[PDB]
Amino acid sequence: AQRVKITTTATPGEIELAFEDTGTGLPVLLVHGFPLDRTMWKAQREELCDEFRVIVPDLRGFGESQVIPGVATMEAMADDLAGLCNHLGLTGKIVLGGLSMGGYVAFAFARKYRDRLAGLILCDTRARPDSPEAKENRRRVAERVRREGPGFIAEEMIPRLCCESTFRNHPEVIEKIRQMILSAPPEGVAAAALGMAERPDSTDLLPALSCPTLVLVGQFDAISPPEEMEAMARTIPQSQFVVIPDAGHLPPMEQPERVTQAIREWLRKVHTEAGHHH
Ligand SMILES: [Cl-]
Ligand SMILES: [Cl-]
Repeated sequence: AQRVKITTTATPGEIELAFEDTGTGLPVLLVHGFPLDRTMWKAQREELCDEFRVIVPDLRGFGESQVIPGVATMEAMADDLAGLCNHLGLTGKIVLGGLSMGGYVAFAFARKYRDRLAGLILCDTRARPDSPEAKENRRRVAERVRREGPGFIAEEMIPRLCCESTFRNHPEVIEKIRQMILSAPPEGVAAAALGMAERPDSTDLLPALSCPTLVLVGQFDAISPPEEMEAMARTIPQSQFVVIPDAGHLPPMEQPERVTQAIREWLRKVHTEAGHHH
């Protein structure tokens, strides 16, 4: 892995990001969910790097990246991604993928950096903003995690993050996810919770998208259910919708091979070298 100070248009202007960068050629950036880290995309990074250059950062406040206290807006996280791509000399187009909060970041990136997208991968996410109660629950989480740490978040979220088959067949996956949550920096968790609460409604952004989009959801996702994600996909032009069987909210971890294959086959169609040159 790498750790670099990048220049970002968001406050505070410079931030240290930890990231993986594996493979050569056409760039695919994968953005983790809340309150996880870059390791949730490990299988896809390790497999897709035979064909693509896969960049997987820890977002501000997560994993090994710098923690910026206050509010970490989705826009700021997108600005950081643009700054990372700038640092790396990836100033043309990328494919940007995100899961859950990472999807929110992807929408913020599409708003501001549309000409930098060859494609979007939206996993287990939604375009609507938080409802008022959901916003308040963000704030409650933020205020508590600063003091108590994320154990209470793991307790609440783990049963909702993965399907029954994952608990049975892959207890090691459950434990990896649990350790991601338990290790998440408290002030980073708080800042991102507050940022999610104030994110805009991206519903109307979707019909205005101008790149191919893959929408992926676990069959048993309890947080962003497949029915809702299918409806979201029907608002996005040039979309492909895939349900991953026997996965909940975290298909990349729960059904890694199925996710890798879905992404690989779509990338082959959408993210070509001639498209990069011209
Ligand atoms: Cl957003
Ligand atoms: Cl909500």
